[PDB]
Amino acid sequence: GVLYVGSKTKEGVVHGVATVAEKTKEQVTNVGGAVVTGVTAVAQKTVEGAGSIAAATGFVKKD
Amino acid sequence: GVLYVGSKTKEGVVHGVATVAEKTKEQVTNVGGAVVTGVTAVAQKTVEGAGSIAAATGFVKKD
Amino acid sequence: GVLYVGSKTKEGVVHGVATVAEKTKEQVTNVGGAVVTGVTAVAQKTVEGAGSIAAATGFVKKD
Amino acid sequence: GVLYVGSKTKEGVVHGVATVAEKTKEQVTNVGGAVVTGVTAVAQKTVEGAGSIAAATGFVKKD
Amino acid sequence: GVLYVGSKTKEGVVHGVATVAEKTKEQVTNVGGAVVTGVTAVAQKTVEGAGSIAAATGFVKKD
Amino acid sequence: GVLYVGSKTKEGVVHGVATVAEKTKEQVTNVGGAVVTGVTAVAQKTVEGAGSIAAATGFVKKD
Repeated sequence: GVLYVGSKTKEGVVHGVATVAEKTKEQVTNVGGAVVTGVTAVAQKTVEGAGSIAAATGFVKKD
Repeated sequence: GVLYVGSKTKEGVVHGVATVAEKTKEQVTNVGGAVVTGVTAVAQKTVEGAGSIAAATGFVKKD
Repeated sequence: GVLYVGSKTKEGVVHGVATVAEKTKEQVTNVGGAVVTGVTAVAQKTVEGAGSIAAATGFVKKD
Repeated sequence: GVLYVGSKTKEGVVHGVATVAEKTKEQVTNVGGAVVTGVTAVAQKTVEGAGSIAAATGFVKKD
Repeated sequence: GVLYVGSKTKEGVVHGVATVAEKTKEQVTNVGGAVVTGVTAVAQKTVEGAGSIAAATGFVKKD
Repeated sequence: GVLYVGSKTKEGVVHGVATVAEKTKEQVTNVGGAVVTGVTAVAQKTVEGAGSIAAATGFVKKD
């Protein structure tokens, strides 16, 4: 196929993943996997075949 | 196929994933997998074949 | 096929996923999978074949 | 006295004196004197005392 | 006295004196005197005393 | 007195005196005197006393 992306912008401002926590006890923050951010953000064919992208968090605290 | 994206913008502002928590006990934040953010954001064929993208959170606390 | 997206905007402002929690005990926040955000946001063929995108949260707390 | 002018505008467009003539024989154009133009235009005490502002045109053609 | 001018604008466009003539024989164009143009245009006390501002055009053509 | 001019602009465009003539025989263009142009244009006390500002054009053509 053919993928054409043409962006003609002026004064662009982009925020991606933003997390804020305050006055807690246990803080776990897992970010990633295929995070793509930007004024022109293009993601194509992130997973092909039997691959995997697992941004997982196994919180247990098995008291 | 043919995918054409043409964006002609001025003064664009984009926020993606924003999380806010306050005065808790246990905080778990899992973000990702295929997060795409931007003034021109294009995602094509994120998963092909038997692949997988599992942004999972296995909170247990099995007391 | 042919997918044509033409956007001619001025002063665009986009918020994606925004979560707010306050004065709780256990906070779990799972975001992602195929989150796409932006002034021009295009997602095509997110899953093809036997693939899967499972943004799941297995809260248990089996006391 | 006290003269307070507060203007809070967005995307203002101002045209002042515009003259158009076509297919004539004799063209005389006199503009001025106290012409004031702009998004915020303030004129105060243009003439004080025995002064004068005479934007005059003495066309004669005394054949 | 006190003259306060406060202008808070965005994307201002100002044209002042614009003259257009076409297919004539004699063209006379006199502009000036106290022409003031701009996004924020302020004129104060243009003439004080016995002064004068005469943007005059003495077309004669006394054949 | 006190003259305060405060201008807070973004993307300002200002044209002053613009003259256009085409297909004539005699062209006379006199511009000036107190022409003031700009995004923030301030003119104060242009004439004081017995002074004068005469942007005049004495076209005669006394055949």
